[PDB]
Amino acid sequence: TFGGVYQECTELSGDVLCQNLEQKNLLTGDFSCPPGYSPVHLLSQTHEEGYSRLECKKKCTLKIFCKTVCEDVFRVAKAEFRAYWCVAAGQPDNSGLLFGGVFTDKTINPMTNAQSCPAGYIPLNLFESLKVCVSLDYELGFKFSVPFGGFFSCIMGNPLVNAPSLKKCPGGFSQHLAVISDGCQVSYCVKAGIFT
Repeated sequence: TFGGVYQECTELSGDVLCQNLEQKNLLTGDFSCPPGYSPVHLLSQTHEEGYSRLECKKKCTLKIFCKTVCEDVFRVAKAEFRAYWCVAAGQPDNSGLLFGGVFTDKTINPMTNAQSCPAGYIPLNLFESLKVCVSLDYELGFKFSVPFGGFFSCIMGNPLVNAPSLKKCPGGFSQHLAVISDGCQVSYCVKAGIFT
């Protein structure tokens, strides 16, 4: 079962960037997993954004000679985001989240053949631009849902494959690339054959 995703954020350059990066877990209201689920660290990265401002300053040589020089000063704003997903550490079986596919600002969600979530699904923000479609209404949301077999990234394996984590999809699941974040692959597992 799939327990949701979350993404923490930390400001390392005294700025304001986390507003877009952090994402709380639906089921807990916090950056944590529900009871019976364990966090699986997908990725840790530093998001950088260039901010250039022009500044003029008065410089005086000996106090009698006043000269105003105008330089634009370039600065970089940095914040670290840490993206995790929640996996069933044990086994309440009637819990978790339904999976309705993922997409980015540049890719499409094959479930809808558009950059959107299925009807009645919530997009959860992950990384810089990834969206994970999730529903909690089983009887209404199940119609648009596909079985989910886990995530794995270039730095963390998929704990659902059956010791360390292996970057593979389990059983009858196939791997599909979710996003490339700063040169690191992040893919997900769904049922084999569903996508065409």
